[PDB]
Amino acid sequence: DNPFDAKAWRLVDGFDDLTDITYHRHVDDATVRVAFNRPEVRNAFRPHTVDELYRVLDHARMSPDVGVVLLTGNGPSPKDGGWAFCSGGDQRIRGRLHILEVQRLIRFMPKVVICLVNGWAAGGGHSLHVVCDLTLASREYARFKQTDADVGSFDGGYGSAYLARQVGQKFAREIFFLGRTYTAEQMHQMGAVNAVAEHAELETVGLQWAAEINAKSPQAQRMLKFAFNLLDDGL
Amino acid sequence: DNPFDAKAWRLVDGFDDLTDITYHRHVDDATVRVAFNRPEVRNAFRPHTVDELYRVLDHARMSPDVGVVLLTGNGPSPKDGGWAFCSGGDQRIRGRLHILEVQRLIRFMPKVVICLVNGWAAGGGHSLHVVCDLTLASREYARFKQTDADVGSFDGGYGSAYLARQVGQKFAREIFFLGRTYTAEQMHQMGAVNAVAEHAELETVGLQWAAEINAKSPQAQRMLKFAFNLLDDGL
Amino acid sequence: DNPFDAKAWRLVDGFDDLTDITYHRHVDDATVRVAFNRPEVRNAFRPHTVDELYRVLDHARMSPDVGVVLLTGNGPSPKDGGWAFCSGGDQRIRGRLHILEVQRLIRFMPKVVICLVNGWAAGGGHSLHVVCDLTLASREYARFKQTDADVGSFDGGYGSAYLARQVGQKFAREIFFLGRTYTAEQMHQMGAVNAVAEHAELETVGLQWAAEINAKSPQAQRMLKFAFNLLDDGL
Amino acid sequence: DNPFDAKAWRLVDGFDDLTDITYHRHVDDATVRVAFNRPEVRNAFRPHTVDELYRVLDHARMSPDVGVVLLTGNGPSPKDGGWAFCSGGDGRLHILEVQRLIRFMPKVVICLVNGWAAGGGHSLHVVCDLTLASREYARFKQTSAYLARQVGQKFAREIFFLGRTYTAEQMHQMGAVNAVAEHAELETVGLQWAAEINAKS
Amino acid sequence: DNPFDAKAWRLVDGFDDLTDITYHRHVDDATVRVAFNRPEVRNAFRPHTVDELYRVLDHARMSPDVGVVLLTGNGPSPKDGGWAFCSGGDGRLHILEVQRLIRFMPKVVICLVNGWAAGGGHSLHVVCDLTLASREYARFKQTSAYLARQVGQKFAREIFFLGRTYTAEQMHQMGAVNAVAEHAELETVGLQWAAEINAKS
Amino acid sequence: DNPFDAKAWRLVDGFDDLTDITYHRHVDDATVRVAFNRPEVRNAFRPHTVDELYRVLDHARMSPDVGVVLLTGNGPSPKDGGWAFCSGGDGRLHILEVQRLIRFMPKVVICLVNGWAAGGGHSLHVVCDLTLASREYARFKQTSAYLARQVGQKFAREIFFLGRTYTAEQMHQMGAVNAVAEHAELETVGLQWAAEINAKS
Repeated sequence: DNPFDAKAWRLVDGFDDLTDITYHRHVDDATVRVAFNRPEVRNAFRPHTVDELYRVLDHARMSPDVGVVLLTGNGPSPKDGGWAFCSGGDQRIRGRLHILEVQRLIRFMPKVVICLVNGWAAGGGHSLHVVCDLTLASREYARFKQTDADVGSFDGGYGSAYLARQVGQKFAREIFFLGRTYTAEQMHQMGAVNAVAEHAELETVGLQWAAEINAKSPQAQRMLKFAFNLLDDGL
Repeated sequence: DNPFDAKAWRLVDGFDDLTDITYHRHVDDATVRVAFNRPEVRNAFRPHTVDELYRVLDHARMSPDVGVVLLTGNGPSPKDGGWAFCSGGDQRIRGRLHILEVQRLIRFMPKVVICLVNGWAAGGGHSLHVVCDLTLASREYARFKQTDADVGSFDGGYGSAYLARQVGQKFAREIFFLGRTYTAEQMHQMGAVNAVAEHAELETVGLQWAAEINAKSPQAQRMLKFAFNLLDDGL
Repeated sequence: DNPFDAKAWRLVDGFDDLTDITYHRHVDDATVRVAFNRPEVRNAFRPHTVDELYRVLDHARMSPDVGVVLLTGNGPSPKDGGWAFCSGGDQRIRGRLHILEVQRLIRFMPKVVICLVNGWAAGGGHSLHVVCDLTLASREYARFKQTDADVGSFDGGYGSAYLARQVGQKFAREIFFLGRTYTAEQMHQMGAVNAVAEHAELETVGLQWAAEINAKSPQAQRMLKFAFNLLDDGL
Repeated sequence: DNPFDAKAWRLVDGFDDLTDITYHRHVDDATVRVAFNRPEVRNAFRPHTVDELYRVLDHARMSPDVGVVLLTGNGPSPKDGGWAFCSGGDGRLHILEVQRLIRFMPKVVICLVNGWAAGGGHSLHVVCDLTLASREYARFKQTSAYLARQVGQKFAREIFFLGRTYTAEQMHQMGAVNAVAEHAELETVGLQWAAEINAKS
Repeated sequence: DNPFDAKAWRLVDGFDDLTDITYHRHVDDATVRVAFNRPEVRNAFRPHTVDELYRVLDHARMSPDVGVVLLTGNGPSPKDGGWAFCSGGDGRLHILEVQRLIRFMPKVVICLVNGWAAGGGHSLHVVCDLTLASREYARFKQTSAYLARQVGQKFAREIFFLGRTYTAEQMHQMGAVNAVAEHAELETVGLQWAAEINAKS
Repeated sequence: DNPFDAKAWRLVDGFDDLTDITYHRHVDDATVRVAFNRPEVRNAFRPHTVDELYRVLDHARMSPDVGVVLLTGNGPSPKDGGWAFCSGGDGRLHILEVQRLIRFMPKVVICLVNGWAAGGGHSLHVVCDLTLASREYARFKQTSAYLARQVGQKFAREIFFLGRTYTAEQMHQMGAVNAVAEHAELETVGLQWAAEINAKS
């Protein structure tokens, strides 16, 4: 039932030193798979993780033959069989190396990034999903929770404006102010999740979406992402 | 079946002269209840009502030990058993003291305001719900209707931009241009109502939402409200 | 089962030379019907079509006794019985007279334009629906597809910002990046379609919506459209 | 030295009942003059003033043969000889509804700041399409969003946070005032600007 | 006195079929020159001009070794000796698509306003990243949103509503023109600005 | 000639452990002074500096009796005698979180640019409510959105794309600097501005 179809992927050269992240290129498609690789700790990021994540995504950005990024989490946990996309950072922080660098990179890179939420997406992991261009989520195991325990500042979690421009001001304020946990279906209804997929099919669906994106003119796709980010179609 | 659990509340000191509004503080929680108190006239506001409403909300804003405001309407009408949050102002006006003052106050006060729509929310009452941070609505009796009969000017009802940033441009234009009546469920689907609650449970649910809000860092909550209002996370 | 109730309409004077568009005024209501009239080619527009469409809408804009525009497509195709609102322009263009002129006119004219999507709305036809104030869609036959094959430039289809302000950033990016086909119900759920109607009743419903709009103060309606376009209620 | 040229203006039919505002139509031009008429209290508006102002602006907005509205204040003060456009607040309409009408109406509204523009009076000037200001007597004082869209965020925050008084020239340099005119010529220039607008119409 | 230095530019391979636009690559620099080439009609664009302009701008956008686009107009007019950047409209592409490409492309586009910039020509200048303008001959005339984001709402409304003609210096003071240059040196300065951009690249 | 008047300031209780930042409360006024204290490295911030800066700004934000924050840099450099506000980046907090706090806090933050403001140091100045700058020594260099909301898009793109160095006067004319002050008087003026703000409070 694992979403990851290993035989469909190959390691990207030049990243032999990765420990916290996996980075693969599809055997056929102009699509890469970037994944948190710490299932034993629910794919939480430490500063080292963020550094790897940034370098990997930056490489994907600069790779001429890569059109689409699939961003996900490896699993399950060997300990409890649990599934996580990313549980966020240090949940006791108040008592690249910073996730804001990665969120900025995802937002502005001229390529489409699809988040495949295979499990828990909490704290910094939640905001990571939010900033991706598209999100596909595991019907069975995706869980969405906006929390700021991994935020060093006292002024709230990140990406509130992005979320509000997806689900509207009322839902976005609810998600941030209460920090409740939501299912894939609930988030889909609110407008933060594009589609819900069967868990075992999550990456298969992700690959299909990527193929449809890659089949179109790359110039149109990058210009559209720019326009969407600008909130102005330039016309 | 009344949403109001009297024994759970106490009058806030210093408002003995209130006639059109009730103002209570929870016996335990950092939560206040502010309610229209004219059920016999469907909780319509007259200029005096607006003055009281403003002073009460302003006091809540300045109260260090108040985190959350629940804004609602008392009921039912003794005359027809009807339920109203607020039916708006003078529906023949064209043939704080002004509701825009209150809407501004709600929007900008650094505390979360939850509208509990227990019945009709029409005209100025509709826009009042719209400007609140969150809205919970009575499944059985909430009714939403955007109308401008209580507006002195000829240039439309208030808060169109706020609504559009909740339900999107198409739905917001429909709500304003046609002025149809909608149920709690319909408004929830469109994105202007956070959750639908059983009528008798409306304030119980409201208190639960307030508690979850109050359990978090107050600094994060006020900074987030500011960011949401700004349409910019400041990052 | 045809949505068009001919006896309810009369030709607007001064347009005897129209070939690609029909232009009628209701026998009783301050409502006009503007329709693509090339069902045999799925209501695709050629430059001549755009010129006619512009002149007709511009006339509607300047007509003191016209409140509301219903924009639709005539059908069905005699060839395959298919239904189209508008299939867009020249799908091999890359190997007012321009549709952007019409989209601008619709967006800014101080009257409410309701798109009645009676069938395929693709390419430029899709963006035409998007820019209308309201959209009602045929349950059975409406189909929505954002594609740019009829776009002369390499930088993407039009109206991305408008769509994002209706369905949110996630759904809008999906609609543009993948260019999938959606039903009336799907688009209604996402927030780009106001209501779904039975095919045979589409114009009947359209006329009802127009009547409700026309029953209100015209000054309020035009001032509200301006505010909605501005993203600012001016208060 | 008074900006108002009586010979150039005629009262608008049906407004003889106005007490706080004056409303004239130019003898020849497609231009109207709408002015605060409480110079004895620095042209502060009471609720009645707001209602009259809305009524008049709405009528101008509805006038097919009018292209430009000159919004100003009458003076000087019979109390202390001071000059005021509008000193702000001193009731069916809210002043914000007046601002909304000014901003959204399909006419050009030119604010002629003939003196103090303070508080709500300052806000009124800001929302007008264009502003012309008396070199000698215009005084601007905010006692924010829209202002920032004219002078930039740094200057707008300065104006709001320090609450200093600024001259016509100072506001012109910052970008909130289109042009500075000699006091006596303020309405003459306003009419000239209106004439150019109506010619391009 | 002509801004164009023939010795500094080479034609771009594959564009010998251009009739309304010229397209050069600098002899040494990562900079191209794209110019309206209808000086006989004040560099107004017909539908064919728009198509050529899009084609050329797209090619520049696709050029890995080019960092800066100088957008200008050739002159003077062989008809009346006047100078024009672009006088606006005189057909598969819309001019708005040209504006979108100018705004979104990962190259810096510097408009060199060498004369009249009117109507659609004015809009084209506005959407460019930077504008340098001929002191002697630049003339700006709008015959709004984006302009307001450069000069503020008051000035933008003035430019649109009165439709006056403005000089390089006037537009520089308002914030729509980065710098004013002597006519003969306009392209030299443009190249110098481009050089600084490419050095920071 | 040093802007800092030791007699006017007192250390804030509980911050004796600061190494990269200084934090003073004015002897009489509801004003604090927060300053980069790495003049030996042009007041560049390391991760530790960001953490200290956030801690201090948060404390100021929490201070009921403080209305204004003066944000500046100590100098001159004991290494080369240069003057720096902040030269940018040289770790639980991100500098963006510092910018968010500066922008959102219910206090007025006045940046006193006493020297180089480059890279992240330039961005810090931009997000402050107000900026006062040393005539002699302020130097602005971006090595964009928010800046454009102060100087307009054309000038903001110039600042970003060419990466030139600008003086206090130049940035004042463009709208990113509220006022220029003599170096020795920079903090005196800052205190005077703060005094006006606190008086209007």
